[PDB]
Amino acid sequence: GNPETTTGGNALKFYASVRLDIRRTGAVKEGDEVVGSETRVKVVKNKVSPPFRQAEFQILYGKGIYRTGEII
DNA sequence: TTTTTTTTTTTTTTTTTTTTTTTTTTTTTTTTTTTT
Repeated sequence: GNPETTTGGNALKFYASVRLDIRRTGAVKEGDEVVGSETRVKVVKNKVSPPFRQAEFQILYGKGIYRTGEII
């Protein structure tokens, strides 16, 4: 299976109406220096719509999440 | 024959019903082969 396991007991995954799984895949670079990181959010549970609808996006330091980058 | 008159005091306990929680990695090992 998957060795990784969250902390804080397992009384929270029953009540949690929706659980995300955020991971950092790559880093965005302006030539040589890094400005942001490539995040990959995966919905591992959901009580309001089908689960496992993993969605990827890029977040820039200071400027926040890159809404425009993913809209295009 | 007539002719009623006045209450007094507490004694005793009886029985338990129910579980609720995980949490943490740890470690490298060993070369092979001259070619003209």
